Amino acid sequence: MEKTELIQKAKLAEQAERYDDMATCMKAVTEQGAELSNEERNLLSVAYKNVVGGRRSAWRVISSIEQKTDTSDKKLQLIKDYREKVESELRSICTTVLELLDKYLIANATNPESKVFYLKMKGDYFRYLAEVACGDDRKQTIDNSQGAYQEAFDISKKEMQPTHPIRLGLALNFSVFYYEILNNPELACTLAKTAFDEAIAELDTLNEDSYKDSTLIMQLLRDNLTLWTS
Amino acid sequence: MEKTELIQKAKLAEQAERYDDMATCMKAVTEQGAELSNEERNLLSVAYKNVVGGRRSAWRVISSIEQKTDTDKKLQLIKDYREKVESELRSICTTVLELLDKYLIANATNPESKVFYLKMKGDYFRYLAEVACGDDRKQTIDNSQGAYQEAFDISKKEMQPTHPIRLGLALNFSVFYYEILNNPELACTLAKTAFDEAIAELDTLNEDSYKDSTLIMQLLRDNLTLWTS
Repeated sequence: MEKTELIQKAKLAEQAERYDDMATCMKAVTEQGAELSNEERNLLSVAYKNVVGGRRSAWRVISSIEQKTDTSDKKLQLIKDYREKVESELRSICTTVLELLDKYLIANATNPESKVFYLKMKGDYFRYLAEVACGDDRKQTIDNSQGAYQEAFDISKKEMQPTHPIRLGLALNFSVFYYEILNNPELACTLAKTAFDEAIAELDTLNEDSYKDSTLIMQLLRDNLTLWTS
Repeated sequence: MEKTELIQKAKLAEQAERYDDMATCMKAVTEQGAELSNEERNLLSVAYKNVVGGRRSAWRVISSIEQKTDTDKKLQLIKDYREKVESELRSICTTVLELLDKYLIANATNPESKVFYLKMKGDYFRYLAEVACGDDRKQTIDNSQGAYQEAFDISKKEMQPTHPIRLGLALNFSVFYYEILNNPELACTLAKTAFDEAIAELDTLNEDSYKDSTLIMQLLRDNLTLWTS
């Protein structure tokens, strides 16, 4: 299908909350080779965040039901196998997105604004794999996640205003990576707090068009600061 | 797998809110041929209710965008997406109706089981009626009404007015009259009569169905106020 209709179908599937179709539409747009605008980038990220989000919540539920009430019995082996099924779907979604980023998006990225956004997604979906991995490849997925975050973080400080929602969003997920994956809560708080204060100090760079997108992510940073401090 | 592991897995999928996995497990339990207990029967209902609900809500959004947003090819893509959701909607209802008329209703012995399963049959024929059209529509509407009427006659004779299965049937039967038959007066009397008959015998209500009967009677009141104003 033409790109224009694929975008029309993607926004249609987002209204109907059929996110699997929305991801398939944005995966089809990406694989055609044309660069993605800011709207199309957000459609792709929102589509796959919902797809992998349903698997992450299900994995959390099953893992908690596994450990709690984990008195060893034949009922436990079925819980483990059902967890592995969700892990397999979760790994398949993360593998698909990372192949899109490495083959099409990050490769054909033009402006540094697109490069920061795509490198943030790469750090996001390696982070999701790190939540579900063990042993050697967990150490590898963590380094893959941190490497993409760090390069995006260094480019955003050089090329983006601190109030830019992509730089703010990257700092939000980079701090979550420190708190949940690295188990370094103090560094996670400083990373989120530094971005929040630098954005507050440049609040005048926002305007009637950009105020809402930035201040909501700044509120998300503050919500994690309160949570990780309480 | 045996039924024991299927019920266990179906409750895991329910906790994980993976209702497609939950529906296949209860479908596997049903097609083993044995009569479902009250717990398993409600697991089957909750599973397919969520499976069909996602397509029913998605169908409503696509249909409204098609209505309020009418310009060419931009409109054809919308309807082609609507019929795709319609195909899934029809596939789900057909599976539920075949489970009913091959196993569930087949092994239905007591009135409570018949009223429960005949209500499901009317519900999923109604979900088809919301989407069907033409000569295929009149038969689905009749099949829906035919299932509701038999369950309505059995429940009125064999069930207490405060029983949640009898009250839930009257809730959906009245909804059938309002939204499918376009008859609000009969829909109101349907819901009002079942509500008043439940008020008149509140001392017959045991505390077990307190939670269900109180909610369903509130649901009857919500439709009554909405349909009168």
